[PDB]
Amino acid sequence: QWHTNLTNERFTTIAHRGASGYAPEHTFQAYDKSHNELKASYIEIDLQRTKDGHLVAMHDETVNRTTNGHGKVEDYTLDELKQLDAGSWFNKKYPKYARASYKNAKVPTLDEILERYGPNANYYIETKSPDVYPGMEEQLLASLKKHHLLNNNKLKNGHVMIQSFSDESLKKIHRQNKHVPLVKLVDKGELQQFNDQRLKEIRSYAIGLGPDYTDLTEQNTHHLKDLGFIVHPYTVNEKADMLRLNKYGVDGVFTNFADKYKEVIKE
Ligand SMILES: [Zn+2]
Repeated sequence: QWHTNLTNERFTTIAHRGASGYAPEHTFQAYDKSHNELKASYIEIDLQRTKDGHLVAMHDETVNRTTNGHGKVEDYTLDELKQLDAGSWFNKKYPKYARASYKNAKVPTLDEILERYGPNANYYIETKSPDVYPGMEEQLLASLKKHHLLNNNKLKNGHVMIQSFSDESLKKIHRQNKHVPLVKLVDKGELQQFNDQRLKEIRSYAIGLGPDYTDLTEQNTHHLKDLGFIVHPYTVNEKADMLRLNKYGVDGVFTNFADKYKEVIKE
């Protein structure tokens, strides 16, 4: 009596920020690698937004960690943000995985990503609390429509998952479009803070739950599955954790190493 993935996979492989173990996160280089090379199921995208309102792929609110710039994304126009090197940081930080072609990798827009990988790819897209980037949900749904991904064929086939820590962001999307699959993201320590009534009211808009993997036991995974959730823990990079959680009966993981999870599905 347990819901499975919409993709027709028993275990789905969410490429966390693209192939971010091997390539600079949230770049074409990284998304190319996990989509085309490693054959991961999802392209996972974190949304920020520029000064002039463009949705972009970046994990932090600031450009500091992953570029040769400093400051918040919203303090850059798109033109200015496109001058930044979003790849050389990765060569410094992980020299065994370094590549000369990663130098001067660019921050991609959401529009560019959806264009590049097209309507047949699957996307796992993250929104914020509604007070950090007001309008971002409406912008996101509009960009999805433009790229033929809100077509309800595409939706029931798991081509779009929208994830957030924010209830209010997800509830907003559920009102504007009840067909888009929604994934509630859970903090470290937070899953245990939540009773059945809370899990029921989450369940009224989210099919998906995305806890920190270290909060998952066999007992609680089974409980969440009995409540009708698809469970996709984050971020699982080690093969021993991958196997352990798959045996709990999760439906997939967010991972920096998509090859490793797909090997565990096999082995
Ligand atoms: Zn994320």
